[PDB]
Amino acid sequence: TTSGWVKQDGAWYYFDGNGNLVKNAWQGSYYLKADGKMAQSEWIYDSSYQAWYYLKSDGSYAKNAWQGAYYLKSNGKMAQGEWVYDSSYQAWYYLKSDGSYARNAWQGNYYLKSDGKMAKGEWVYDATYQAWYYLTSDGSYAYSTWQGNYYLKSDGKMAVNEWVDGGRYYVGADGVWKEVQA
Ligand SMILES: C[N+](C)(C)CCO
Ligand SMILES: C[N+](C)(C)CCO
Ligand SMILES: C[N+](C)(C)CCO
Ligand SMILES: C[N+](C)(C)CCO
Ligand SMILES: C[N+](C)(C)CCO
Ligand SMILES: C[N+](C)(C)CCO
Ligand SMILES: C[N+](C)(C)CCO
Ligand SMILES: C[N+](C)(C)CCO
Repeated sequence: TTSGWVKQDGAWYYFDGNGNLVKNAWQGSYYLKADGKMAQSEWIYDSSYQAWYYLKSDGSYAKNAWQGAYYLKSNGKMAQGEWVYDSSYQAWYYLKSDGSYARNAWQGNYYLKSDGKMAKGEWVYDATYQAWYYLTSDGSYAYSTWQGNYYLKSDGKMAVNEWVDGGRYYVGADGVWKEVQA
């Protein structure tokens, strides 16, 4: 009898302790498919974990990693319809329900930049609205409030050439409240 990992007819198989092929199951970091062949460079849906996994070229599952537009979490599970923090890039991302990362787009009160990174404590220009927005320290857009000498209106858009904040302050066309006091 045989136990452990065995390569046969071009594929890797895993023999369990009773010398039998493991099929439709994990063995360590590796997944054995319906015919017993080790998954490699491919996506697998595990019905028991209710999640997609990506097996890399060496057979081991991807974790804390991108595969194309898709993110595998620390437990290997593909992210779906959720926020994740990638500690290696020090960046938040939003993975849509289809799995692919959001980019150049709002998600709730948050904005994902062109490479998917959530904006945070920074100004962004929304090409579709043709207006500046300010994302606060937690990512959520500022509204009905000042950021420095600029005012974000109730929909978050930067004010220009108008009276703002209870009609008390005038911002010029450049958006700046020009401070001239006695
Ligand atoms: C990564 N998924 C398998 C979930 C989609 C592939 O297009
Ligand atoms: C390590 N295994 C033998 C499981 C596969 C080699 O890629
Ligand atoms: C753009 N990301 C790096 C965030 C994923 C692409 O693989
Ligand atoms: C093997 N799983 C990927 C299912 C869990 C991580 O240990
Ligand atoms: C609000 N602006 C983007 C115009 C300037 C601040 O960076
Ligand atoms: C709440 N988000 C996850 C969207 C950003 C972290 O503050
Ligand atoms: C002085 N600012 C106008 C910038 C803030 C007023 O609250
Ligand atoms: C989320 N936006 C800033 C795009 C609109 C909120 O009113």
